[PDB]
Amino acid sequence: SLVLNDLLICCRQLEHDRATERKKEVEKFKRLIRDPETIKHLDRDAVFRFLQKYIQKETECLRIAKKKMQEISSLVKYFIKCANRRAPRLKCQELLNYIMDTVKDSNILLKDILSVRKYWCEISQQQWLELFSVYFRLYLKPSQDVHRVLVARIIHAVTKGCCSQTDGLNSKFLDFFSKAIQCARQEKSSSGLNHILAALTIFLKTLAVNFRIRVCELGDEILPTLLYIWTQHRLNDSLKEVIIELFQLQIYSTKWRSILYNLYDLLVNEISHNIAVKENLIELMADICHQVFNPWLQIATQLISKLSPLLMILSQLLPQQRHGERTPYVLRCLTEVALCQDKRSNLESSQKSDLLKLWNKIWCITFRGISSEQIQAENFGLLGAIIQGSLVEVDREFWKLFTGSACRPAVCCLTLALTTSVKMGIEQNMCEVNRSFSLKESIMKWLLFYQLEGDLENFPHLVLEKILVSLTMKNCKAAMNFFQSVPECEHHQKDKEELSFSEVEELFLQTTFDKMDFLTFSVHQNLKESLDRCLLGLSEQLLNNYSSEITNSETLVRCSRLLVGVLGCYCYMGVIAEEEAYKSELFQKAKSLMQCAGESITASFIKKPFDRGEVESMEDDTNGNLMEVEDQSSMNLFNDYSQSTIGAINPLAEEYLAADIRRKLLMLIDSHLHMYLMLLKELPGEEYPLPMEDVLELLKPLSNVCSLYRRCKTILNHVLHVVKNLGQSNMDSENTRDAQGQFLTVIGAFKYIFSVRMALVNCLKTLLEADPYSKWAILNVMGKDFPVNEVFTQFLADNHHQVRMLAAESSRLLKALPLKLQQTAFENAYLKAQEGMREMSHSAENPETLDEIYNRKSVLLTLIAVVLSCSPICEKQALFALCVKKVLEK
Repeated sequence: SLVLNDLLICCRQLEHDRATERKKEVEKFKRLIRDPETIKHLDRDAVFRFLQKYIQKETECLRIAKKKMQEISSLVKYFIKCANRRAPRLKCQELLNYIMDTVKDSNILLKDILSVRKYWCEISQQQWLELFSVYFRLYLKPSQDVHRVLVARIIHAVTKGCCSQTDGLNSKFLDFFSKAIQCARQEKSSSGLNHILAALTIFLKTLAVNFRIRVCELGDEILPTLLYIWTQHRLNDSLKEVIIELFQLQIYSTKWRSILYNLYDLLVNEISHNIAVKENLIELMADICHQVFNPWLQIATQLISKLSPLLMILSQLLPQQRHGERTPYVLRCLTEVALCQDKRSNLESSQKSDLLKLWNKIWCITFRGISSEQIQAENFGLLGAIIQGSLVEVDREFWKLFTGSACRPAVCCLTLALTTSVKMGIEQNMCEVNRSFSLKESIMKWLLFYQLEGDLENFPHLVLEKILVSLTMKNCKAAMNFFQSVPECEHHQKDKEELSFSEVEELFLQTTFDKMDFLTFSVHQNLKESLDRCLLGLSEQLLNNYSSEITNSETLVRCSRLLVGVLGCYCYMGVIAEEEAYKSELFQKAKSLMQCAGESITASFIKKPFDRGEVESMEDDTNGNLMEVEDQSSMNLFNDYSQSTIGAINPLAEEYLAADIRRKLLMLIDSHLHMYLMLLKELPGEEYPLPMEDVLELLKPLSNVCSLYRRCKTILNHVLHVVKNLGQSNMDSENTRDAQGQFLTVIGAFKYIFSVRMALVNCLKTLLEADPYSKWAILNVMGKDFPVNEVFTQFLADNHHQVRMLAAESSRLLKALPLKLQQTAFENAYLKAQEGMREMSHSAENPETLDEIYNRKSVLLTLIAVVLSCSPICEKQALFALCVKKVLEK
């Protein structure tokens, strides 16, 4: 039974150490390429034979090659050929042989790509060691310009931050290496990943431990412009960390930050003095506005005052800057913008050069500054000039809407009614109907002209504009019959399955009658208007179900456009639920079910780091139309919950398989209720086979919330929920994210999993200290939202235990402060919502723990906004007397 294969392999390996490595090694390589019952026995008794191809082979190559660099290349090729089987994971070999053949154990620096690609199943299963990830930084710290090794180190850091939730030396060695590599080195685009690594490792890191060498690195990065990726990453890390730090300091190394901001603004002005260039200029203007926002506005206006593709970019960046920086002044600084852009539209260029000026003006006027008449008259004159210029070609898609939103001038009624030549027409209609229903409906023929002109777009986003177009009649029904007969006639004329105007365009006008008659049964009399749309939509469904051919994007688009349901009670959704469910009950349900059954029957750094992580979102583009049809069918079933039994067969088909079933599992997790135990049981088999290192726990939270909202009958559901929560409660290591769903699913309060019987007390108490700060305290209100007589004392004891656990704990003091004072303040604010506050004891304990020195008066005043002035301080007088508190209580 092939019992001599292992002996032959061992003999060939022993004969190829140093004596006869010319032929025995070739024989071993040929035997490994043949692999007769090798991959099947490696997972059960070929483990030693598979380990000898990485350990014994390396020990033989190091002795044979103890100049002549061909031996290392041959060994690397043999290792790649042995590892290309992809059947096993080789978790034990990936820690020894990879660490021995990597840069850090005279070197060739050739196995870096192999070690980076071999982390498909090794880094996604078990990364507890993470020794190579830390050694890669020290290996790349030298003058060895290896962009591949740098990318591998970045990928290893990302894996350690995602699946391991750890770092090294508090991100100090990486910063010290980047500071020396930014001075004089090569591969700047590969070395610029230090900013991304620090941003990913920002957990439990204050602003003082991140902005220390930030300006020192930015000063050296601003001088070089060879690699734009490193500069972009540095700017992103800056705008993510230093901007937030400056905002917090202004709301509560300032000179270095100001100098860096001034240098960035100077470089931005120099660069300003293409689409990518326009985006860079917009980002630079946003950064300059953020820097000016803690005579800065006047300086910025003078710089802007001192080319249509550049004027348009500047105008777009000005509104973006005014949005990013609140509290805009309406003074001469902003007035100089309108004064300059009043006569901007001089040439025939319709590239929106003059546009966005009225947008920024109306935004500032409605937001803040002053109700000055001069600025209003200037904006009105600019809007009139733009309407006379008639930039309907390109810029009026946003400029006209922004000018109409400035007041709701009215001379554009003819242009809005004749807008058949839809980001412009729908916006103009919404701006004209923004005042009232029949405000701009003075012309009785304007509504008919608009209804006749709207037949040119059928615009998938204009489905909501049907109610705004039908509201202009104001209980008149003048051109309602004409508008209803024009769409039916157009659908009867243009009726094709493989040509344009597919089911999406046919159903885009089906919900228009429900938003006119059913919204303002009511519209159940005109059943022919819905039957025609159903017959037009059922033509491309039954034909595509039996086709199963390539280029099926039309069916996918139709299913994505028809998946707009209600799933609740509202006005626009309440009127559209009839067309979503009653219009198509069983005409296409059976065809969709058959198509789904048939489909079920028959950059790249994320893919290499985790196969499960890749299959989660970016597996492949195959079966995209199938996934879209499945999602549309699930949404239709959820909205309906005739032909309600179609959804029952979909569950047994989706839970039949299973690495390619992740899409079906995620589609089914988003969805009678008592018999839904199959969906919960299928999640356990997937969680048992997964290494819990991917981001599937975030998608599992939706299914957990659905099961908690749904739940003898619920015993199996509770058991499945406990089994799913155990995978993160029993381990409680290297996840750093699964504590968000468990704390949120504690709604409805009544061995290892016995304490989780609808309590979630121990998990919420343990997820406070040994977790990210200011993360678990947001859900503290769910524990005492609706209390009872005994539940009040229970929540008080829980808060006391939490305070006692938080009081038990360089940057350690700054890290414990947001975990001991901010958490206590959040708990007190949550307990002081309705009753059972008991904030006097917390305020007394904060003074003994030096927690009141963090400006607690501001937090108390912010939390007492719903009460009178000093209401808590006046009410705590009866409780402060109960406090070794002769002078400490004062």
